[PDB]
Amino acid sequence: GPHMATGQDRVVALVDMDCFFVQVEQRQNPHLRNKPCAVVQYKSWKGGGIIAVSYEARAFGVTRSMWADDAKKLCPDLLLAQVRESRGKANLTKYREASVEVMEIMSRFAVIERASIDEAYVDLTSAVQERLQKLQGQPISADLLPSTYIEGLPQGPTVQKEGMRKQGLFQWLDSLQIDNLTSPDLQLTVGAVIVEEMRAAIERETGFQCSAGISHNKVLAKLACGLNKPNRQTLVSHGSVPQLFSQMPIRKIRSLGGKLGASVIEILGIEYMGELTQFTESQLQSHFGEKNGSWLYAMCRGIEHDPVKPRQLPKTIGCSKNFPGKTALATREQVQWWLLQLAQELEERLTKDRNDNDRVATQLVVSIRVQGDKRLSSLRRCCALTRYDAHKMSHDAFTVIKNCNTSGIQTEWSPPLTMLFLCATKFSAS
DNA sequence: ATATGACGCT
DNA sequence: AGCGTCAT
Ligand SMILES: Nc1nc2c(ncn2[C@H]2C[C@H](O)[C@@H](COP(=O)(O)NP(=O)(O)OP(=O)(O)O)O2)c(=O)[nH]1
Ligand SMILES: [Mg+2]
Ligand SMILES: [Mg+2]
Repeated sequence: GPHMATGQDRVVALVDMDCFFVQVEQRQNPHLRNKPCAVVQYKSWKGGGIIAVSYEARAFGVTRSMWADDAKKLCPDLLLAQVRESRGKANLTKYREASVEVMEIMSRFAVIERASIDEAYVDLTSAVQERLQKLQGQPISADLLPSTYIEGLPQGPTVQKEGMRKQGLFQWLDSLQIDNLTSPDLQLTVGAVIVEEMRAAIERETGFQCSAGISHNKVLAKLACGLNKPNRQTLVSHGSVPQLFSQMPIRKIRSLGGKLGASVIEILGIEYMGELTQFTESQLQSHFGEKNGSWLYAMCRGIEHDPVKPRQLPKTIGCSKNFPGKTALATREQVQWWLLQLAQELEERLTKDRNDNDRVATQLVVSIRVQGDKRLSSLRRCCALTRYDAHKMSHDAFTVIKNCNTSGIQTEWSPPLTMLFLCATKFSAS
């Protein structure tokens, strides 16, 4: 009752760019705008693999991971942009730089946690508090929320999408209690107003559109964001959670899309997030461990406490290439040469990072995958990163992995390598 | 033949 | 330290 925490203490948003790599390419090449478009890596094998898809192209059934040749069967007029290739590998610099454009704008509004190349969490609790004082108990006009959906509304006693959106927003705003500066629903609403402003700034200053979720924690904000993509934002209130979760597959919640979510489903014999409320915290901990059990118990009630970490920069800087099928590296010369290529890209990115961000990496992690191994990494080894020198880094990387070669012959490498991955880590201020 | 980032477990 | 998980 009076002592039961409701997880309504924060206002958290998740902003995620719409078909991000596609928009980067469309901004650069106007011919690609408002068309079925995708971004692909490489070209020779089946036209290249698709990693981003415009919403026009999604309507034809084009998806991530599809070969471009196959996508063209679904969508004959599909337009394609190719990721830059440098030193024989994909070079994502253009998208990293576009990412920085967007992150720097978001950082004007609040503390952000960079969560991927195209999304950040925003802790809006403080910004909301101050905007509420500036408000002076003034009601919030629907005009301040022109792209916002209120999840779960409208309800009770129109046939077009925008009509529905407005009806729900009207019901929400009509019920809002603006006299109470501590109403979590009011706080979320003000959060949504700020996120409209943030999203307008991003679009004005970069040309890129994005979607957002506004809720009380990161998991609900992320879930909310996806509900009305593209170019819209969604408010998920604490009160919306029971109905929302009552038919929400467990795998849709962040961190439950993998083996843990599958075991929840299998062990408990349930399908939906809301069904978790029926178990005690101890029961959940008995099946999934102390940490996961506590997290699940709280999360199925809409409660989560993971903070928005003050971190706009990546923690590691890495370079990797897969060598699939018959391209697997099978000679020592092959292995040293590709380590050199990776290390040259890494050197350029590290030197740039040191100039921009006043820090230096101090450890180099070398990861490989061997043919026949379905794991991401077959083996990781580390060494000291003392110099931003590509020849030294590649030589050192070879030194720490050369043991893995089970070949009796000098020139040969076995088992053949299906991935090389260099990652610079353990940054120190510089 | 579906680049590379954060983080947990031991 | 090195491996496993989840993710975009
Ligand atoms: N090299 C590479 N890039 C990838 C991969 N997966 C995603 N990207 C790149 C490509 C993505 O454009 C970008 C952002 O990932 P999302 O936010 O999950 N998808 P998007 O923004 O495209 O569409 P929307 O959010 O509207 O659903 O990350 C991959 O597996 N490999
Ligand atoms: Mg996106
Ligand atoms: Mg994303």
